[PDB]
Amino acid sequence: EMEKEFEQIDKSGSWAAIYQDIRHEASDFPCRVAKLPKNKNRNRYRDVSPFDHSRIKLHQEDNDYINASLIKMEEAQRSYILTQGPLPNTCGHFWEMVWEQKSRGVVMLNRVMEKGSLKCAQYWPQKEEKEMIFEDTNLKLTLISEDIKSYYTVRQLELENLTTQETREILHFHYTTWPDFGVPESPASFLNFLFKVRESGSLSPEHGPVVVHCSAGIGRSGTFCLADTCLLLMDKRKDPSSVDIKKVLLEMRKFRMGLIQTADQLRFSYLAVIEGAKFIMG
Repeated sequence: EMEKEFEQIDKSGSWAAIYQDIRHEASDFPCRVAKLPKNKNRNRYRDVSPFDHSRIKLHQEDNDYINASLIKMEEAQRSYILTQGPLPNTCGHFWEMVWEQKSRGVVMLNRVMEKGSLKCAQYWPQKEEKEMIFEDTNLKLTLISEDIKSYYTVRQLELENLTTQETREILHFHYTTWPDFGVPESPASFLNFLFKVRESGSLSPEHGPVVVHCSAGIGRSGTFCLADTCLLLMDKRKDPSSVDIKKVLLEMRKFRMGLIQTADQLRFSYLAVIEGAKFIMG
């Protein structure tokens, strides 16, 4: 069982050891497009790049680059686009991707400012009467409504393709209580947040892949995607106890590097799955 394994690891404080084995086994693929000089300003971190084989391509003849990866979980029947928190100059690209990929939901796992510095650009409008226009990608974004709760905020946004005048409703799920350091004390709120995203249909097949991001779009974002898939798999399989989180994570790392940045995040993922399994079933 998973929970049984969990307790073993704590007993012997092997979290760092286990997490390191995952890192050593993790896939490695080229990221040539990401490294081209013309894309230097499109990357937030020099050590966080999308693999060429699974990168999202913007539908423009000029430069189709954006630091984002498509994570396709064949068995779970679920896909996610993991991306970095957009930059002052890639906000238009960010929404171009949301539009072209036909996404329904945007999942944000960080705050614009953390530990005193900017961890992501203010890419969405904060006031209904102050809409945003991205001239480079000819997109218009309008805050339609907002619902602030204790642990997260859900925003209703309208994205318009000014070229065609077509519009779409985009749901912004913003987890606002992730601690500055470490991980959450309890996976409880994180899990409710996840179910709230599910309940909205943003993760369902009738829509394009949900767009998930934090700062680098690999640590916290990894936690979200890993938890969701594992839980989903425990629902499909005849034998739910066969879901191996370390295996699932390795499968995900074939599509984007460094998903799950610390042993604390790994342990936290186990917690969320184990805890999420008890409510989802018991």
